[PDB]
Amino acid sequence: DPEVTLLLQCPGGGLPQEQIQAELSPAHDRRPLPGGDEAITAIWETRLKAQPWLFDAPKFRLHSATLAPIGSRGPQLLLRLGLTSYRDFLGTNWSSSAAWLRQQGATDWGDTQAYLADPLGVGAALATADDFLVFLRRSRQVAEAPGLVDVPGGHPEPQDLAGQLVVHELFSSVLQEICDEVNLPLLTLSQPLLLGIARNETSAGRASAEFYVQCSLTSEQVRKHYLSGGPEAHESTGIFFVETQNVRRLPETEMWAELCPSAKGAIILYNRVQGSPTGAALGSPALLPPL
Ligand SMILES: Cc1ccc(CNc2cccc(C(=O)O)c2)s1
Repeated sequence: DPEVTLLLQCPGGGLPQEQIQAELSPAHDRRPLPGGDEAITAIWETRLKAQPWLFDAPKFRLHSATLAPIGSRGPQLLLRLGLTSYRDFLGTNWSSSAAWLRQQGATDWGDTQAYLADPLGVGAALATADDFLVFLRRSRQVAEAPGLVDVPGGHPEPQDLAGQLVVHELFSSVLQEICDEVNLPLLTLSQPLLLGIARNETSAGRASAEFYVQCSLTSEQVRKHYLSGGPEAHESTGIFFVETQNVRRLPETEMWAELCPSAKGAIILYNRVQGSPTGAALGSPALLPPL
């Protein structure tokens, strides 16, 4: 799958909030463009003169992540984070010259991302009480991946000693996105586990943190909540469910061609980190069928 690469796969079935450290530093920001940040300002001004109701918003930037030696005690992951914006995204990753900026970054900084906003996304593998994952159909009128299948998530907005607060807002924001889009009560959801980080090679390498969340409702009760909001309660245009049994081979189905890259990352990491049984009991051939 050329349109998604794994930057990180978490150990132990995924990491809770308490085993993650963040470092939020202006050293983790995008570098100023070789010819000045004027190019981003020009693209923004042009866009507002066609859509004057658009507004900017701050975003987190992923610079890098380091995993501890496996089986160790203490914090297991460090996230190195800066700040970016929707405006900087439109002028870099979403720019037609995005591939030229990646080449210039390799040359100048030995880093394909050095000149890119790279806003951090979040997505969820959301499992029901009756063992399904939750999918959403994207509107055909949106800018990115129109009409494709997605999972719940989005792009959290800011606001280890400021670090711990940053880690809490990331985990809080995946739950809030599930409540806003799927119309579920907060109290039907587990604390999320981080499965890993996935890069969207169709959006110049920007990264999404991918999480596992369990709901205490069945698929049928999840569907009821989603629909009972009506058309204005959600950006998506439909909800559907796949048994966890059948998620194992999803990359061999006709659905795979309709999944947006960030939802591909969520399913690949769910299959590696929550599936793939390591032990003699869940490993047995009747429970884990060959081929
Ligand atoms: C900071 C974000 C990363 C990706 C986002 C999704 N929305 C989007 C994508 C591509 C163009 C546009 C537009 O408004 O042109 C919107 S939001």
